[PDB]
Amino acid sequence: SGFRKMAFPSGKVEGCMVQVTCGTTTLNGLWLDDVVYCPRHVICTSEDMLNPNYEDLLIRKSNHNFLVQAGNVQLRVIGHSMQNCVLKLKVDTANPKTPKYKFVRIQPGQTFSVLACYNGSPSGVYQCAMRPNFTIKGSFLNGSCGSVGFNIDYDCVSFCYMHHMELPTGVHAGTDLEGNFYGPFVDRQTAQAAGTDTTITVNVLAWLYAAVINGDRWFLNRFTTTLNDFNLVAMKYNYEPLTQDHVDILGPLSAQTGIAVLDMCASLKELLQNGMNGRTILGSALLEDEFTPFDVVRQCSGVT
Amino acid sequence: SGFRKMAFPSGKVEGCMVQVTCGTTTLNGLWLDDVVYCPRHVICTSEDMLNPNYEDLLIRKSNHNFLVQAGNVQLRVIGHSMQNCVLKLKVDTANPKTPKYKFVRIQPGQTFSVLACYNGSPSGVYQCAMRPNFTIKGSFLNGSCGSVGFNIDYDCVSFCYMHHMELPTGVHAGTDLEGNFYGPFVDRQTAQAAGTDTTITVNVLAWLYAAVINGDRWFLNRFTTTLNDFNLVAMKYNYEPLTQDHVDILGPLSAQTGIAVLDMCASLKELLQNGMNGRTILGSALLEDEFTPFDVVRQCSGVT
Ligand SMILES: N#Cc1ccccc1C[C@@H](N)C(=O)N[C@H](Cc1ccc(Cl)cc1Cl)C(=O)N[C@H](CC(=O)NCCc1ccccc1)Cc1ccc(F)cc1
Ligand SMILES: N#Cc1ccccc1C[C@@H](N)C(=O)N[C@H](Cc1ccc(Cl)cc1Cl)C(=O)N[C@H](CC(=O)NCCc1ccccc1)Cc1ccc(F)cc1
Ligand SMILES: [Cl-]
Ligand SMILES: [Cl-]
Repeated sequence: SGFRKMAFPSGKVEGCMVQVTCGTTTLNGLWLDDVVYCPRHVICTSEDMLNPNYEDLLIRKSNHNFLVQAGNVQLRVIGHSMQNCVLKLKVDTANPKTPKYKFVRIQPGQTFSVLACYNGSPSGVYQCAMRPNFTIKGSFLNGSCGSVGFNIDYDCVSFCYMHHMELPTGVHAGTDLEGNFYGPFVDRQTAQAAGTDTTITVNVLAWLYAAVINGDRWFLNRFTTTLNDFNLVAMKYNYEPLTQDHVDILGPLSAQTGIAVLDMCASLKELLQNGMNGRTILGSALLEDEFTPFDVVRQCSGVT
Repeated sequence: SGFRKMAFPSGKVEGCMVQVTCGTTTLNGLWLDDVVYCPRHVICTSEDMLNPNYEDLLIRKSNHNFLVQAGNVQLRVIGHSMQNCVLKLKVDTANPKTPKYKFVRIQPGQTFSVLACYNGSPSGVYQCAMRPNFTIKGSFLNGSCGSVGFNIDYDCVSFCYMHHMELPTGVHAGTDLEGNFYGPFVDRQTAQAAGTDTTITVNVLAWLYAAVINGDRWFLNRFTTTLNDFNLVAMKYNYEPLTQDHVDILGPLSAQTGIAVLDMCASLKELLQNGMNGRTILGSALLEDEFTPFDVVRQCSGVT
């Protein structure tokens, strides 16, 4: 029993982290087979960053303008290209530690593990969700750019996030591994604002089911509600509307606990209206929304 | 910026996890050089577990009674011994992935990363603290026994915990890697109760400093307090007494933020007396006590 913020084991990704240097700029890259993937703003000086023309800046670069280091071993760059906001550096050596992997672009509300890295060296791992406003509430310092987010499924690493920048509010923005930003953001050093965020309703409900699976029942009630009535309340408290697809995704948890989804929605409605009144759920004093239904199934026992 | 429950990268420990089988009993072992470390109750049947005499049970075993599997490769056991509550199995093959490592027995209040494993296969990593009552609030299912907890310092893995059992309350008990339990517990299947737990005061204070470093100041006040006056309040709210050694450990954080330790104690006193009144700190609605001063320094910027 018990319930924790749980990341995937990071070893398969640690073996892919390298350091990329262009001029005085250094950040992290991801070394898969004979290609290194990193944020394209590695080619920018501090002055370039305010308003870069990346096509202009890249045409002025050659292969020998890029330094790639794996451990204390330099990899020779033999080719380079730009794909959206990621720079690809072809190197002369295929990574012998390359895992089975895929590149995946995720939806808001999905979670992933982040391997925070500095100068090509992994320093820690944590769990994140993609917020509905396409930021993540990461933990990142200077030098973290190029750190990646991933899920693991039967020894296949699905990479879904590469870190590019911290916004004025301190949240974080980045791209899929093909260089497309999540959200409306662009890779230049200007003050960009995320849209107003919302709470991930299907995840809160998943986490309430985790609590029941762990024997925590104090918040349940005998009431139920309709989808339309619940969504009125979701709107009032800045929760994402609950869709029928999300009701269906919660099927297995509902069946393991015998609590219909719309029953749990009535408990959540009551929690939103009355607060917790000093009690906790799974050791938390607020409603947690960064566990997906998948996360709950993965971590909890298959029997309540 | 940002602040997350952050574990160490787990790769160096993943390469040491194996599966140990004795009879119908299977759990996880740790393979370092040519020795596999695992809970000694792997030699127990379900009936043996209620009241085992381990010396009696082990003398009835030979080397070929133990099956060790690393991946799909069986390791041949060539010797076995008991050290307190850990079984040591000598194998014919030294682990080529053995990291630089140490065995360390930690104090309550210290944190570590846990690599949760099933059948020798790593499934997730999370952060834990050793509670003052010598349990950990882990996330563990059947088959997790033999999972280890660790810290990493400059590529040296310090192993500090091996998982042995879940108590009736759902918290977890285990040993150092020399097989000595943390706390008063013993490895037999009886209902054992932990002592009443307390909040880790020095860690709460560390986490308040993390919040200030991240620009979160709403809880500060102009007051200060004495060590003796603070400890009166700590007693009232079931907090560990603050020692002068803990005041000293908080030195660097106090100096980076310009807030004297005893000043922060006055803020904590006010937080305990008045609650949060609906506000959050580092995204939490309760006072978090599973970040050490070291954890905060490691994760936060060196400049406020
Ligand atoms: N992670 C990360 C990271 C963090 C710090 C330094 C460096 C890095 C990595 C580094 N790589 C990077 O992200 N640097 C961007 C600048 C940048 C580079 C490159 C690109 Cl392409 C785009 C950008 Cl925006 C960066 O400094 N942002 C700051 C960070 C900041 O002051 N937070 C305060 C939050 C806060 C705290 C308390 C209270 C309220 C708020 C915010 C900002 C300011 C002006 C601006 F115009 C745009 C953004
Ligand atoms: N992790 C782990 C784990 C978890 C489940 C199954 C298996 C394992 C690993 C496995 N290895 C292991 O720990 N099994 C011990 C039994 C055991 C084996 C070997 C030794 Cl040496 C010692 C022990 Cl005690 C185990 O089943 N404990 C149960 C677990 C339980 O019912 N929690 C409910 C909490 C709860 C939930 C909701 C509300 C309130 C409370 C509690 C218990 C019951 C009777 C008793 F007498 C002693 C302990
Ligand atoms: Cl798709
Ligand atoms: Cl010591």
